[PDB]
Amino acid sequence: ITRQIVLDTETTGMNQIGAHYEGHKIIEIGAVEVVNRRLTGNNFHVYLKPDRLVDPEAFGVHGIADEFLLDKPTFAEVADEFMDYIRGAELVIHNAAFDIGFMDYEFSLLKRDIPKTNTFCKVTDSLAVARKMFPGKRNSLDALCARYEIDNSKRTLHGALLDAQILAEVYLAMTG
Ligand SMILES: [Mn+2]
Ligand SMILES: [Mn+2]
Repeated sequence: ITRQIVLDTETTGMNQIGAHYEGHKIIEIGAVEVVNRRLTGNNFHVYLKPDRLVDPEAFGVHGIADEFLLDKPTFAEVADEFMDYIRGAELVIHNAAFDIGFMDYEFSLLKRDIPKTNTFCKVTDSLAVARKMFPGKRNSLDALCARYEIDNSKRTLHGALLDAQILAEVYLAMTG
């Protein structure tokens, strides 16, 4: 009856000062649907053309090459379906402010008066939840994988769908 969408993004990078997303772009969105504590398998996964370069640090994390993104859709091209997918759900995101910041930024660039994500989705920060559950402990997604015996062996490089799927498993266990 209620949908949870476990979501992750990869980006061109991030700013350590000021708005973390300014001047950066989402290059991958990965989102997995959970209904009644079961993955439905109906997911959303896109790579996006950023029309700027990936910062070396970000490339160190996700390995998504500039060349790979050249033929991909723009955020504008996926935004409608993305909104249709997430609307009304509880979004579960590890360090939610990061991705939500990027999402609202990208939505805002569309100049379509799209309201903030948290006005049409519930936003749950699984990192805050993990910190509450495991105060004083490591709470990276990888740390949580070890804690909950979730396979992250394929996660040498981070990817948005990969990370969202891993987080969904972790979060189900956290709330189970
Ligand atoms: Mn992430
Ligand atoms: Mn990721």
